[PDB]
Amino acid sequence: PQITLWKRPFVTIKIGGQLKEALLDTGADDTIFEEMNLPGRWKPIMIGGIGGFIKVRQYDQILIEICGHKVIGTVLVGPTPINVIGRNLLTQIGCTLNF
Amino acid sequence: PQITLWKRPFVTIKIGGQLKEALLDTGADDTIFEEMNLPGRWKPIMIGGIGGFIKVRQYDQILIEICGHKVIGTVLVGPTPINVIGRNLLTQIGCTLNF
Ligand SMILES: CC(C)CN(C[C@@H](O)[C@H](Cc1ccccc1)NC(=O)O[C@H]1CO[C@H]2OCC[C@H]21)S(=O)(=O)c1ccc(N)cc1
Repeated sequence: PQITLWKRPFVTIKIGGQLKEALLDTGADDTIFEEMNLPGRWKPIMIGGIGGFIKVRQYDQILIEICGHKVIGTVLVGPTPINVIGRNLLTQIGCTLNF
Repeated sequence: PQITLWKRPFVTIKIGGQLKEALLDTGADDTIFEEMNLPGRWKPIMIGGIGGFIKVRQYDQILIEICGHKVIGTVLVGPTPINVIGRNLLTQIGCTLNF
């Protein structure tokens, strides 16, 4: 699909058997989700943003179904105010900016 | 142009007679720039992101030439780690996400 930007570009996603909405974020290097139940081991990391830094749990090789598109990549879980799909996964669905 | 997301989508922009690079950020509602010399009045406000909030100077009806496209809108100036072009201006150049 082609998505305009008059509203926040939210999409429906399936991850860890759970349904969630996430923001298509070209400004996000990596994908991050609010606190959620994901299986397996994880590594502590910290990411940086406009307001400073947050500590998040890094999960690798996580399956996401983005608007009916399956992708596998790194998914961070932590205190983000909003779920964000980062470029690490946007590339896998062939997402592009156009103007 | 069509922009893939294997690299940070930076574009060159001219604002207040100054040359700068800014990140096409679909996850950014509004445009914000690092500290810079901008003319006119401004209103103090605070915006929020990952890791928290920052206090920024809000300027309205500011002219930006984004990759050869002229636009006029609100531009925030403050301690962002990166210059970001927000949806408030992306819409005016007709920018869209595609996959
Ligand atoms: C610091 C920038 C590179 C912005 N980033 C993505 C961006 O889309 C965030 C994503 C975002 C969105 C909502 C809340 C927090 C973060 N938006 C943002 O901070 O912009 C602010 C200016 O416009 C306002 O609109 C809301 C946020 C404000 S980021 O959140 O910090 C980020 C950084 C690293 C990763 N791996 C993932 C995300």
